[PDB]
Amino acid sequence: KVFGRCELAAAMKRHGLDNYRGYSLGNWVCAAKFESNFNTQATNRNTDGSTDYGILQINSRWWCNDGRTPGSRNLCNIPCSALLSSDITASVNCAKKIVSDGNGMNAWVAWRNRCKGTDVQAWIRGCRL
Ligand code: NA
Ligand SMILES: [Os+3]
Repeated sequence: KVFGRCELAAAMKRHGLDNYRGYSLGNWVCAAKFESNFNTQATNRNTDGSTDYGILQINSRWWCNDGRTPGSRNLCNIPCSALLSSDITASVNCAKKIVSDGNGMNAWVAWRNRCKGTDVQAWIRGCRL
């Protein structure tokens, strides 16, 4: 599923990401834009042999099991395929554990490089939320 920008803002808000660990909704929408282009099916291989999965590009090194990432953890206790559903529930629940782990949203390289320090609330402007 390729979400609309405001469609994703509404789904992320419904799941309680707005101001989760102090991160306003625009931070999460900006992260999803630059991680996955709002595409729940997005998959991208990392240099270390792990892969990033779904709308928020959650990594198999720590968070999910994809059956091909040796010596990795599965701290969200899920198959990585669960992160590719049109339903973002599993991605959001796992993202709440990630952002609570001490790194905040620095866990997402695209957020650090393309959202952090910017007018992130632009990503929710025009939306009925
Ligand atoms: Na893993
Ligand atoms: Os708000």
